[PDB]
Amino acid sequence: RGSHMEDFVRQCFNPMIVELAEKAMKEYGEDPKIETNKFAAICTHLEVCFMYSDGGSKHRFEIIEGRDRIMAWTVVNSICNTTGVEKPKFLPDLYDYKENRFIDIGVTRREVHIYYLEKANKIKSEKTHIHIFSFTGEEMATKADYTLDEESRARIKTRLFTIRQEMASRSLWDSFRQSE
Ligand SMILES: COc1cc2c(cc1OC)CC(NC(=O)c1nc([C@@H]3CCCN3C(=O)CSc3ccccc3Cl)[nH]c(=O)c1O)C2
Ligand SMILES: [Mn+2]
Ligand SMILES: [Mn+2]
Repeated sequence: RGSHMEDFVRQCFNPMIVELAEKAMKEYGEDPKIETNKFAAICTHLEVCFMYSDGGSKHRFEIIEGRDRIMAWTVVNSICNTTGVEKPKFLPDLYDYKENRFIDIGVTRREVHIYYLEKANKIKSEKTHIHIFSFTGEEMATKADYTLDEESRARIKTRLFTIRQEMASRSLWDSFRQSE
C-alpha cells in the first residue's frame, strides 16, 4: 500500500538519512511504509541534527542521534565519565564540547512555545540544552542561547521551509501538519 508520502521522502532526503530513519523506526517496531508522516518527520529531524553539527568548529559536536540505542548510550556515558556532566535521563541528540552540555533538537509544526514546554517537562533534565525549530522559521533555545551563529541557523530554517513547500505542492502538508 505504497503512499505518495513514502516516495516523496525518498527523493527529498539523501539515502544515508533515509537509511538511518528506516533503522530507527524498525528498531522501535514501526513501519515506514504505513506510518509515513512519522517517516518524514524522523528524516527531517535527522537532517536538522546533521546540519546543526556542521555549524560549529570541526570537532565541536559529538553526534548521538542516528546511532543505535546501545552505542548512543555508550557515547553518552563516555562523555559523562570524562567531562563530569550529569547523565541525562533520556537520549540527547548532540554534545557540545565547547559549551559542555547535551542538546536535544526539536522540529515541530506547532508553535515553538507549546512544543518547548512539553520537551522541558518530559526530559526533566535540568542540564540538557533545548533547541526548537519550526517549519515557519521560528526558533527557541534554552536561556536564549542559540549555540550557533545566525547564518548556520538560517540555513536550517530555509531547508525546513523548503521541505514544507515541497509537501504542500504535492498536497501532503495538511495531512503532515495534522499528524503532530
Ligand atoms: C519509541 O520510543 C522512544 C524512541 C526514542 C526515545 C524514547 C522513546 O520512548 C521510550 C529517545 C529517542 N527520541 C528522540 O531522540 C526524539 N524523539 C522525539 C519524539 C518526541 C519524544 C518521543 N519522540 C519520538 O519520536 C518517539 S518514536 C521514534 C523515535 C525515534 C525513531 C523512531 C521512532 Cl518511531 N523528538 C525529538 O526531537 C527527539 O530527538 C528515540
Ligand atoms: Mn534524539
Ligand atoms: Mn531531538
